[PDB]
Amino acid sequence: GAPGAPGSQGAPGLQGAPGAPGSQGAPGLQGAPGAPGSQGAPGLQGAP
Amino acid sequence: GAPGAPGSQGAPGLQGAPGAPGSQGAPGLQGAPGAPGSQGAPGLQGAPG
Repeated sequence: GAPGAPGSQGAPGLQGAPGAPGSQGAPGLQGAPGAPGSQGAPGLQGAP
Repeated sequence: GAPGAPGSQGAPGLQGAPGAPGSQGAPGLQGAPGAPGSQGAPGLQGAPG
C-alpha cells in the first residue's frame, strides 16, 4: 500500500435554480391621458 | 534424523486491496436544478382608457 490517494470531488457548483423567466415582458404601463375635448364650432357667430 | 515440519505459510487467497474511496459512503451529489416562481403576477391594471 502507499499511493492510495483518490483526489476526486463530488459535483460542486451546481446549485442554482435554472429557469429564470429571463425577461417576461410585463403587465403594461399606465398610458398617459389626453385632454378629452373635441373639435367643433367655437365660433363667436351664434344663432342666426 | 527426524527433521520436523513447521508447516509453510503463504498467501491466504484474498489479495484484493479494498481501497477504492467509495466505502459505501454515498459520494457527491449531482447538479442542483431549479426553476422560476410567481414572477410578476400583476393584479389590477391601470386601464386609463
